[PDB]
Amino acid sequence: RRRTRCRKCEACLRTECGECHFCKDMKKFGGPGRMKQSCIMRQCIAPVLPHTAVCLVCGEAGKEDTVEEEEGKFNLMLMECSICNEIIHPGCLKIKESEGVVNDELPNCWECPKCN
Ligand SMILES: [Zn+2]
Ligand SMILES: [Zn+2]
Ligand SMILES: [Zn+2]
Ligand SMILES: [Zn+2]
Repeated sequence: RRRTRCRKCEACLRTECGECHFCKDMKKFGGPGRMKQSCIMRQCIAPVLPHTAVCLVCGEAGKEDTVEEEEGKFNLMLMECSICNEIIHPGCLKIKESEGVVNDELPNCWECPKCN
């Protein structure tokens, strides 16, 4: 699934370099604006789900901030499966024979219980 830049990492915060083949193409640098790519120095390190992302079961967004207990917090996070690409709250899925495996390098990312 398509994701958006996090807007908080070194790459996202830094200004466009004005020198790479993509900056040179941008109108703001006097180019024709045909390639339409981002500056090569601004490739987000940890892209996040889009603001419209919701759980495929309950149709709600992340609610991890409303809960303080760690298990409950995790279960109200949106998690996207890296294998089947479903976005869900882990608490909206009950499976006996499997649990999911969280990926710590990307936000809201796991292999869900259906795929693991
Ligand atoms: Zn650039
Ligand atoms: Zn970023
Ligand atoms: Zn849900
Ligand atoms: Zn899955």
